[PDB]
Amino acid sequence: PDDPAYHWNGAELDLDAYLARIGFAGERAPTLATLRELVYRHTTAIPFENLEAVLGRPVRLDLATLQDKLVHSRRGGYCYENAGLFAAALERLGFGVTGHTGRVTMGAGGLRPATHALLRVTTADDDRVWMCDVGFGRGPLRPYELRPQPDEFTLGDWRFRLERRTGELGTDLWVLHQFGRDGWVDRYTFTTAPQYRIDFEVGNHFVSTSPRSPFTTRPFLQRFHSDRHHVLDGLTLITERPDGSADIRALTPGELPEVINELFDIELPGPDLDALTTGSWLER
Repeated sequence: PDDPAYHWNGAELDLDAYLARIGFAGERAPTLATLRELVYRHTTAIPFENLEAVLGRPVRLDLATLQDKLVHSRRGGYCYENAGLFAAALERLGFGVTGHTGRVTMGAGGLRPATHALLRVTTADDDRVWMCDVGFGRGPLRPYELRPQPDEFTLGDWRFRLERRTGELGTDLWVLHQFGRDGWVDRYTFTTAPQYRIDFEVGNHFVSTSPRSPFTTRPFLQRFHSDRHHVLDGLTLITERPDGSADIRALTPGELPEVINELFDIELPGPDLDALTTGSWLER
């Protein structure tokens, strides 16, 4: 269709502020070479955080906010915020962009909400379909092709496995597998149902404002590097490496400010740190 509703408001994006912020430096065309760099720069530049939600504040997905927060401030965002911005840039550069939603599982069971923004991308070189997961917080730092890949492959130095299953009604059910702290594991699952900004707003309104949601409770920060992955899960600080190994640290509230600035490149006003430092969340 052509209604702007089916696209990603690329116009409203300050392409240059953005590309400058993630450190892009390649040719400005819709080539696989560019996509492979866009994904890498973004995933390794932008911090991951749910701080607004923890501070009782709303999370907006309009490009205005997304740009003042992720491009002009020392703040990050989660899946929707990240994917929303990335989609705008992709579109701008002449890429083929269509959305999908996945259900994070991370080894768990049951059926979790489909609230994880994913991007199905097409370049100008050929008909291959690329999946861009730029908002998970742990890469992949390169897009992965949308085709069956049961055998361990590597995006950067991180090991994965793309699996194609069948869900109810003979529908496609994809499963991306990542290797980490607890060995192999299913990160999430997703369908190929066309998704749009309106669908992200629903998903975003749930993830950010629902009690049923963990994201609204305590701090959850990730910072992703090509060779390491930092994670703050409450007062537990984790650093993971591509070979699966890792180490942790049990932090104290007073230690949060520094870790958050140095390790997560997130800067907050005092009232917020103060608020963070003494949030009722710690009691849990």
